[PDB]
Amino acid sequence: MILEEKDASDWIYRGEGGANLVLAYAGSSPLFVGKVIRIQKARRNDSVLTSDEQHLWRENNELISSPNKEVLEQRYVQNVIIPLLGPKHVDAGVRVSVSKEFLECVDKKVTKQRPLWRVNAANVDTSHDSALILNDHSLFSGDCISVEIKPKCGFLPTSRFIGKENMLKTSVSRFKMHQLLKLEYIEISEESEYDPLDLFSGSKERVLEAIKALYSTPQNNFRVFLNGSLILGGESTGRTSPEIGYAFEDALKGFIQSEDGHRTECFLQLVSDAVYGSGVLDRLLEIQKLDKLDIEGAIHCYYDIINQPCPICKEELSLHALPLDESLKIVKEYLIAATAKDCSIMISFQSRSGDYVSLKPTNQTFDYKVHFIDLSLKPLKRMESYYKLDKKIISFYNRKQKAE
Ligand SMILES: O=P(O)(O)O[C@@H]1[C@@H](OP(=O)(O)O)[C@H](OP(=O)(O)O)[C@H](O)[C@H](OP(=O)(O)O)[C@H]1OP(=O)(O)O
Ligand SMILES: [Zn+2]
Repeated sequence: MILEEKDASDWIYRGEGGANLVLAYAGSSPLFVGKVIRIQKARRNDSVLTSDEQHLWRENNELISSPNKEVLEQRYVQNVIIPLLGPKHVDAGVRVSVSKEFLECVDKKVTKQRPLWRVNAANVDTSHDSALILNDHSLFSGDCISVEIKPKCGFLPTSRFIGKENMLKTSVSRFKMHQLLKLEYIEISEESEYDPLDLFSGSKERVLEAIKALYSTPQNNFRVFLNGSLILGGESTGRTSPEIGYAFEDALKGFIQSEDGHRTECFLQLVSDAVYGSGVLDRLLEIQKLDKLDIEGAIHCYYDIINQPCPICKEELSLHALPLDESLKIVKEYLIAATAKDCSIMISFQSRSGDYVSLKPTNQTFDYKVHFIDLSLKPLKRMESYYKLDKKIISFYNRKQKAE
C-alpha cells in the first residue's frame, strides 16, 4: 500500500523517456512479479492542470478532477486513448503510493545507470506521493523475446496552411528533417536509416525495409529484450557494429532455430510479419492523422483558445473565424495526435489463439501480443513550443538544400 525505503532494492533500472523513469521488478512479491514501475521526473527546465488546460479537457471531467499527475495519466489513457485504440492493445496502469524516501532512494540507486545528459536534464520528482504500476510486456502473459519500436509520425502533411517557403514539409517526413537538426546539435552520431513512411506504408516489403533499418541504426526507436534484459539498442544508441551484431546473434540462439549467423535475418522477418500481420500500425496512424491541419494551422487556433492576439499572423482570416467550440476540438485533437506520434509499440514473442507468425525457413510458429506503451498527455503550453521547433526544423532543412 505504501512502497518504503526497503522496497527500493527490489526494483531495477529498465530505461526512461522524457517524462518517466521505468524500473522492473526483481523481487518475489506476487503483487509485483511481471510488473514495471513508471515514475515521473522533475524537469529542471520546468496544480495538476493549468486553467487553460482545464477549459480544454472540460468534456472529460474525471480528468480535470485528478488529485495528482499519476491519476491524470491513468485517466487520460483510460478515458481518451482506450476508446480510440481499443482495450486489447492498451493498458492503463494502476496507482500505488510511494514514500519520499523510496523515491529519493530509487533515484540514487539508478544514477550510475542513467545517461549523464538525462541526469543533467531531470531527476525523479521526490515530491510525488504516487506512482504507476503496469504489466511488463517483455514478459508474455518459456523464453520470451520482445521488441520495442518507437515509430514516430508516419504521414505527410497536406494542409492549406503551410507557408510558401515551407513546402518541403510536403515531400519529406518530419523524422527525416529532425535527423538533420539533431546531428547539427550533436544529439546523434549519424543520421538514422529509418523512414516511418515505410513502416506505416501498408506495403509488406517496405515494412521489412523499415525493420532492417531500425536494426541498423536503432537510436531511440528500436529495442530488443530477452526475458526482460536488454539485448539490442540503448537514450539514443549508435549504429549497429559487427561487435553489437554478433552479441545479438549469439543472444538469439535457442529461440530462433536457424544456423549460426542466419538467426538475425529470421528474427527481423519475424518482427516484420508481426507488425504487418497485426495491422496495429494502421490504427495508430488514424490517431496521428488527428493533426488535420499541421502545427502551422493549429497554432492559430491555440492563440484563440488562450484568448491572446495571434503573433503568427502579422500586421488566415479563416481559422480565426471558426467558433471557439471548433477551435478547442482542433487543438484537443492536435494534442491527442501528439500522444500517438510519440508513443512506442511492444511486440512480445513466445514459441507456439489466432495470433501467430510462421517462420518459412525454420518451420517454427511464434505467438505474439502487441501493446501500446509510453502514452503521455501533452501539456497545452507546448503548442507554442511545437511551432517554434517545427520552424527551426524546416528553416534548417531549407538551408541545407539552399546549399545545393
Ligand atoms: O517532439 P519530438 O517529436 O522530437 O518528440 C519528443 C521526443 O524526441 P524524439 O524526437 O522522439 O527524440 C522526446 O524523446 P527524447 O527526449 O528524445 O527521448 C520525448 O519523448 C518528448 O516527449 P515528452 O517530453 O517525453 O512528453 C517528445 O516531445 P513531444 O513532441 O512528444 O512533446
Ligand atoms: Zn493567426
